Amino acid sequence: YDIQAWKKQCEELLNLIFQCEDSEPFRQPVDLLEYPDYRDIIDTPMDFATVRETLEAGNYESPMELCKDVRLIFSNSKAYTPSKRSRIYSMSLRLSAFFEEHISSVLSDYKSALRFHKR
Ligand SMILES: COc1cc(Br)ccc1CO
Repeated sequence: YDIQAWKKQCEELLNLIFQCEDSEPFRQPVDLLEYPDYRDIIDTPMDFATVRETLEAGNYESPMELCKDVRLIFSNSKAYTPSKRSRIYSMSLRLSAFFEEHISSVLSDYKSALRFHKR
């Protein structure tokens, strides 16, 4: 029932994500010189370095907020892809499956800890 445990669990999951080859297109903001129309489609850019920095700055109050930003990385890739068969989008789908598989217990434990705190 540790209300704070999610933070280190998210730091470790982000470390695993950065070790994965599939995260390379998502480690830093999308390069606007390479993709000049990016901001015509994507309203809110997001990347894993921004997520990690927000977490380390103490600017996430819960793992749900972190999860919303990571999911935004994936929805931006889906929205920007010209094809569902594109390389970068395909990498995003595998990374999303890995992220969802690992964030589930982090969210469950945090929500359970909060419920115990308010019992
Ligand atoms: C299952 O192995 C994966 C896959 C992805 Br994508 C991201 C990280 C890991 C962990 O090394």
